[PDB]
Amino acid sequence: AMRQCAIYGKGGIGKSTTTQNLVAALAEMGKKVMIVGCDPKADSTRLILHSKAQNTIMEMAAEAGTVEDLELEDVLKAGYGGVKCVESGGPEPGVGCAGRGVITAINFLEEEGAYEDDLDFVFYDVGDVVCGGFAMPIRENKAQEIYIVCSGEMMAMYAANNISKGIVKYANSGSVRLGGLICNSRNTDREDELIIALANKLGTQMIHFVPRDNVVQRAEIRRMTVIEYDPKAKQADEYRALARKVVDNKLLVIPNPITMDELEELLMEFG
Amino acid sequence: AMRQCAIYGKGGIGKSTTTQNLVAALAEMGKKVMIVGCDPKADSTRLILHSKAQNTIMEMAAEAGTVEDLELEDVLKAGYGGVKCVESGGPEPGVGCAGRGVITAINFLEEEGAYEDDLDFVFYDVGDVVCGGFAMPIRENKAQEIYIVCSGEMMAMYAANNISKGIVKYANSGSVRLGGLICNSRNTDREDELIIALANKLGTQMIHFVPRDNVVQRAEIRRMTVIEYDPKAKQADEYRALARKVVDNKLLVIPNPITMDELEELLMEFG
Repeated sequence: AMRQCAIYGKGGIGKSTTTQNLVAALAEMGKKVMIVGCDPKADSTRLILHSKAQNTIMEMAAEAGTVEDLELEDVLKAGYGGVKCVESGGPEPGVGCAGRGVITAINFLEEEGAYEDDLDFVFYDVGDVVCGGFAMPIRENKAQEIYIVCSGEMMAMYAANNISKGIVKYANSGSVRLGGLICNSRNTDREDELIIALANKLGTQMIHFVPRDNVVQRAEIRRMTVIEYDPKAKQADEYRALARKVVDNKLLVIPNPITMDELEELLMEFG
Repeated sequence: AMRQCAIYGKGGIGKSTTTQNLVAALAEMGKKVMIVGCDPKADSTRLILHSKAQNTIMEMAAEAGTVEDLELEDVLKAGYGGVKCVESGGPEPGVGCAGRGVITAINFLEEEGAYEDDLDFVFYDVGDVVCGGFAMPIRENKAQEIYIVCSGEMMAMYAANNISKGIVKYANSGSVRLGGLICNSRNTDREDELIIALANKLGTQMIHFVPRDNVVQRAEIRRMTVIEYDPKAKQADEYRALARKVVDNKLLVIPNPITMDELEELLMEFG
């Protein structure tokens, strides 16, 4: 039945290209998906939708100044492989925060009925923490699986450890676990091992090493996924291996976060 | 006894210069104050402290990697007129959010005992919303008074209305009210009237019109308040009138926020 997954990690490492390309690889093997963009910089769906940008719930709300007065097809549009896309996030142009804009958006979706029967997966592309307004895409009637995108960079890994402290310190004993660490490459054979090393430190797995290949940037300036743009590329089979691993994955763990002294040790040992 | 006030409003309108200059005008008439910077861009105390920047609780924490292992005089320093200064805010350099960094900071302060007997005023320089982690400086054992700094600018006023919706929708019936609207000038005699017009719409008062005068920028590049730098300036008596009005103010109201249709009407009518 409908698994609910959520992709956390920091910005600037390509987390949203990985999310779309995995979602496209899932669409392609028969799965029915919805992407829900819980990102202030709302951009998690342009590669599935071939969009300049997708209009958000928190921008079609203040626009029409609502309480309970917007529709589903005004915000949930379909794209590659029949994947359904929602944006939320940003107050932009208005003021405030975007974390609350996630709650006044997936609530719209629940009450609007977008979580229908044959949906296999719902993906939440959220951010740097598992707290309050950005932990909402992970509570009781929500995400039971969390995958962290990181890389062999100090800040990226420190965000992967801090997102993990938020998964253990979640508002009492519901079920939201850690599925794995997806790694978005930057260098050769001792970066995958560093993320495997952090994975084993926190009690998870590096569920896939996404290589750095040029087909990816060539697909995203042309507004597509590598699965759509070049289905025959080697990288295209990276997102299929990631997808099959996500589908079939059973290790959902409660992570054991490390000290920034321990993480200093790991980064000293690598670079 | 110790009144707890909190200054909200948007960024870029000079809210933090007004806060320091009012706090200095209060120091000067005998009052004992503490400024507590609950701002991500932690800069609410450089004019009282004559500081390049003040080291934050959420920067002396990760630095010394703490749980319960930092001291008070490592973060609370005194400045003009004996005003006591604290910074908190930012994760900077680390990742995450700064809203939670306000809770893991005034909690430090309570447990550390900075709210001593002869403190007349505690001021919280916070931001754009009265929600969760930035509403914490306003709950039960905290701020009972809220002053919003704004101006005759679309976004500034829209933030003053939205901070007001957060004061009415606060987590049940404790006491945190709206003290008034401080206006930081930009133009002549129909801007003070516009903020008076919004004040009366929400059921408060424009408690003071802070004029635009050059002595202010000349005092802040020299890292002081106008009360310290030129006590004899006309603007120096603006912050004294504001200060006496804050001391003596009794209208603490539960605001009645307007629609963005009503605020469109007010801005059409002015500019």
